[PDB]
Amino acid sequence: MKKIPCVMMRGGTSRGAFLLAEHLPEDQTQRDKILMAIMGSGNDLEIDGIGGGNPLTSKVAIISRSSDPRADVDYLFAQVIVHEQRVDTTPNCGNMLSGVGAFAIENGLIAATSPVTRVRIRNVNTGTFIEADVQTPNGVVEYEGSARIDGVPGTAAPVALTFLNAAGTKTGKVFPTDNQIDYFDDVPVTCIDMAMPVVIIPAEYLGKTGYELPAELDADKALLARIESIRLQAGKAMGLGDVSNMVIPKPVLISPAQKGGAINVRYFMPHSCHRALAITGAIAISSSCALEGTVTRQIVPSVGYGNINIEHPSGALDVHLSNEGQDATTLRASVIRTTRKIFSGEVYLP
Amino acid sequence: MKKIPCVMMRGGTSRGAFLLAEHLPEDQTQRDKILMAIMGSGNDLEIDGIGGGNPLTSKVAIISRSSDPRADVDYLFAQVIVHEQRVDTTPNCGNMLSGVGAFAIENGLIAATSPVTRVRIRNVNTGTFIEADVQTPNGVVEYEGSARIDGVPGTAAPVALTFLNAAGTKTGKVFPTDNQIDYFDDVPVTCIDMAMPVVIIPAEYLGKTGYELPAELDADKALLARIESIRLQAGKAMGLGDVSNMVIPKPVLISPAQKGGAINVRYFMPHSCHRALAITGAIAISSSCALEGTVTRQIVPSVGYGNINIEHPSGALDVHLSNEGQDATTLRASVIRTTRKIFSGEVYLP
Repeated sequence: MKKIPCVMMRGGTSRGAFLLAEHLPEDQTQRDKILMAIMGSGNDLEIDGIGGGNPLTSKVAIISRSSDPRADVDYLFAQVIVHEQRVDTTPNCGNMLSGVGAFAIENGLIAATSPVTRVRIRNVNTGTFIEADVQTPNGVVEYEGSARIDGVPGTAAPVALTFLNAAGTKTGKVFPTDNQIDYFDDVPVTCIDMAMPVVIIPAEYLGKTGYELPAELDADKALLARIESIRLQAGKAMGLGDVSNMVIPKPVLISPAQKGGAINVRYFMPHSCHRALAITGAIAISSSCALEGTVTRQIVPSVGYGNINIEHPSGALDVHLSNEGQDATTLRASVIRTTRKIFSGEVYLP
Repeated sequence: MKKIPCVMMRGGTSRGAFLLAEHLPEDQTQRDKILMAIMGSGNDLEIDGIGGGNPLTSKVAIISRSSDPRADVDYLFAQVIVHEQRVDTTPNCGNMLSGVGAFAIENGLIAATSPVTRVRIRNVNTGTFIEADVQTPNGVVEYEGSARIDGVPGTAAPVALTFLNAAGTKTGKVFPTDNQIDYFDDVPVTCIDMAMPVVIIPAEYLGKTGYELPAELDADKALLARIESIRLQAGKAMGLGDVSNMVIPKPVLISPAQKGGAINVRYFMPHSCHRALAITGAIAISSSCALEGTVTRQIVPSVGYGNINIEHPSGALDVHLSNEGQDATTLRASVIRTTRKIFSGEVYLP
């Protein structure tokens, strides 16, 4: 293959290639080689591709009509490594998800309504179903707007992303250990599975304020050891086992908010500190703020339901919670993002 | 309670009250008493209520915002018995389902789009999820149209009903016996669980043409005995047991179509012959026409995917099938119905 139709979009705080699955081979090895060639994997600047030389700008979304009768379109995410020729398809990138709905409408994968078009998205990586609400005045995708998000200059049209089956994405229970609060190494933590299995740890119980820079937290090797002792222990307790080379659970250091939000967090990828915050992690953290009996209730003031602002090293993120039922299994989370179509045309492969 | 807001609607070939769950008590006994008083249960003509004295015109739909994050509205169906004061909430009435989406839009349970509004419906009776596509030009529900269905004079606006999780509604497998064809009493049958657990039996193997009137089939007590022998045997084989007092599986006698359709059926409920055909039964039968290896392939010509016309004692019903996957678990079925709002106001209780 020497050329392929391609669309570059900014999805939230990320950017990358949006492709139709029609235009890719079924063989996983050949498909991954094409993705590396599109983004320019293997060079620090990705000088020979369309990638920006940074993980945030070296992503791929593969879109198609859904194989599942409950969804409209299928969404497969791929992380194209920058420094080396590798492809990773493990996580669900919530920011690239912001572009899926608009891309599906512009490419005729679903009929548009007015003034908004609902798009049912199934993330192939995780099996998670997300509804996207796209601004479509007169049936035409609108990118201009007055919505604003951290990390992106200016304003764009808002896209609403509502997670439909976040409860027990990897376990099947909101609290896999059957306890709202557990104890590991004399540290009160909370094990919760909402869009992402995480173990919530108060930063102060590990001798940290929780406001340190991600680089400073990565340098404290004694802290990273104390975090791993809890992560390995929490994973086994959450119905998993020997998570030593799995990327779950995600340890999250929490502390009170400093800029008026509900909570401040430090998200670990497992082993390094996230420079911002994963959307799935934001779902899990905001959920613990609303559910009764979690360790979060001992750290930050009660929030109830509504807008829950999560602070992270590089800004803040609003998560809207809602629950029409009684159990935590019906807790519904939504996030506002923005997206923009940047480049539409043909990408050529070396 | 002496009065309650109420809306009478025709849903497909049925008619009854559409109520908001807000206006009913939580106690099941008091709620059922109110439903009987609305319909006039206990009189052959339902002379003291709004019911028509016939099961088709003595139904209730209780609508509310969904407790499930995957749906927009919840739909609870109730059958109000005519000749005695009883309420039955077992089945999922697909015809009354035709009115749920338009009722939810008119009562502000979901915002309207244009020219169509998608409504995600969860049937509380069965846990089945259905999408309704309502004609809403300029955001206003439209009941006028050119669509036509058997049993209802004139034409009205079409409403599309797409079943989202019909596979294994009671079992969890499309073929609970792990066989496309089973044998009971030397009769080749097919056990399938699609929107409804049914056992598909060729009419000719029981000495019947399959075109007899429902009354003639009910009079043949020797036939009803042979059908029960296969039903009790099929229920135990499909992972159930002693279905002697259960209403599932529903046995279906099949024979070739006579008026140009794909197949002719006699739907047993499970003892008496249905005068028409249940929508859920239509999903199951049409599915067996498309799935390879079923006993239906030995009775009627192949149909493939698309429009599958099912003939029944009082007309025919079109089922649209579709599958973007490989397995029978991703088989998607949709049906066109019509609905109309008849009476909006207040109902008074004796």
